[PDB]
Amino acid sequence: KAELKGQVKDIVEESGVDTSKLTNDQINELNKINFSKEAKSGTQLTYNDFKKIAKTLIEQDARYAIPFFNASKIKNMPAAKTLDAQSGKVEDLEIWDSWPVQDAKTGYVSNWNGYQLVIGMMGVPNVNDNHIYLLYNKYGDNDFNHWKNAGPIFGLGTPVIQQWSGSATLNKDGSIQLYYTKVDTSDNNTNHQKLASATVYLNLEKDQDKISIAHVDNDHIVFEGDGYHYQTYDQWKETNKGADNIAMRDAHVIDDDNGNRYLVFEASTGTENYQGDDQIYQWLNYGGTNKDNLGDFFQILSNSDIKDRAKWSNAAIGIIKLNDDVKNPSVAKVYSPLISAPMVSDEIERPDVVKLGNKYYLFAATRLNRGSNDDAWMATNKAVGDNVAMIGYVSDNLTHGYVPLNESGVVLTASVPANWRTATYSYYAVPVEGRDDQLLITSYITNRGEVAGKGMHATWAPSFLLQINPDNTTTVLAKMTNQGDWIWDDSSENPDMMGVLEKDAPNSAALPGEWGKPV
Ligand SMILES: OC[C@H]1O[C@@](CO)(OC[C@@]2(O[C@H]3O[C@H](CO)[C@@H](O)[C@H](O)[C@H]3O)O[C@H](CO)[C@@H](O)[C@@H]2O)[C@@H](O)[C@@H]1O
Ligand SMILES: [Ca+2]
Repeated sequence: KAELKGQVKDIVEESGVDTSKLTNDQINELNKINFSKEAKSGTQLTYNDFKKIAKTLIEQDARYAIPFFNASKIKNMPAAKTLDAQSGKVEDLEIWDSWPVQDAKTGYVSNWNGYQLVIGMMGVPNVNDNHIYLLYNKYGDNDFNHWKNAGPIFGLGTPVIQQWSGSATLNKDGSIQLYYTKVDTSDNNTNHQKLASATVYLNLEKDQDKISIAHVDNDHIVFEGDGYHYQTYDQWKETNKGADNIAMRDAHVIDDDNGNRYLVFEASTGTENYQGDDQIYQWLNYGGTNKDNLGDFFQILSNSDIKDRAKWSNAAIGIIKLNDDVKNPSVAKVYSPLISAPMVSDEIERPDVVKLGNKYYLFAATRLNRGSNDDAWMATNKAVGDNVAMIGYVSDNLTHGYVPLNESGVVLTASVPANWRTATYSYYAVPVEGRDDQLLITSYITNRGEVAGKGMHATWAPSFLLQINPDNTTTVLAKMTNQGDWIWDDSSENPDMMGVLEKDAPNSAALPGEWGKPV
């Protein structure tokens, strides 16, 4: 005959719940709730925020929905017909997560000898073939056909050592300082990820408008996690049943006004605020009204899969400061996470920080199906046929204090099914010279692995403008570019790339055979 003890008594009464209708089991569970107010791991994507993001996605609100693309205009990247790192032969690769070489303070796409430079993950569809390649075009050239491939940064290789996403900026001497994810799969095929850096020197043959990779120097591991702020591989190994995600990837370089250099990356929380059964009882993870939190608590407890996911979810967007050894960096300081999602999601990807005026904007991509709340993300699949989103936050300070945009953190939401040609992911905001209140959203279009059909390859999406509002909101704009345009200027807009959600329109968001096809 247990009795409610402490703050939870007040919670139950506030919620209009009849205390005598509670079982002993329910009372015992309620008595385990910890009402501590102390935030342990930065700004949180709470259970309520997640529910709101999913709900907003289902609403397909023009403010946040990814614009429809003209499906008939989407092509595989010509520069993706290229030597493959794992075969040494010319093959038709697909291309996904990509990033421009950009100025570290402003994020502006860098002009290197009249060229723009982009590094991206490419490989053969349905092969474990994860390596990074250098692509280049004349600076400001909007023609997707003009991009060329300088080849894989690290030359030929195998799945034992992979390269996943990062960022890149120029050194004073004209070399590229590349930040990337080195992945070692030698321990029972696990994706053992580490933040790495290398210096890339280029050869330019002016008359052939041809760039090649000349030297790759100083390749080394920068950060693997500290164990307190961020989970280490050894920590992950200790407890993994198969249900725990590994993350130490997607490093985004940014410099502050004083020239200090930071990497903002995807990880998981360490012992500062670790995953586990205890997370279900931390009231601060819920983030709704007390009454809604109470409903959520019982929902998690009553659903075995949700409960399991809640125990393992601890995605974080971390930050470290580097020392001043630009070409051979070491870690100078490890900070608490900027954002974390204990209890809520075990995957938040591709973080991107842009300084606009005197404020820092942090965006990240996520697939809501990696969230703990199955009921919420399953509903997004039912409504739209996909569950992708971009989330966003703003701070007056680079290393802490982030506030969610559009209340919940929602910024972009999926608008077409995941297996359509015009599905997108890996949103990456790029600042726009001469427009300090807008960002150009780049992404890849078509999901990997021929899910949209044989020959339909992941390729660079048409880019679109996002309006940033000083009142901590954002608005998708009806302004779109050619595929693979990283630089918004006065020749960038191409309204022909815009689509409509109509079966038989020439600019349909669906290719023939997709409208009404199973997801
Ligand atoms: O390719 C690595 C690169 O992709 C990112 C997201 O852009 O991680 C994505 C991720 O999932 C992709 O691949 C899985 C197949 O297992 C698929 O289910 C999903 O639809 C894809 O987005 O890639 C790794 C390995 O597959 C997963 O850990 C991760 O979920 C980015 O963070 C990373 O640099
Ligand atoms: Ca986890």
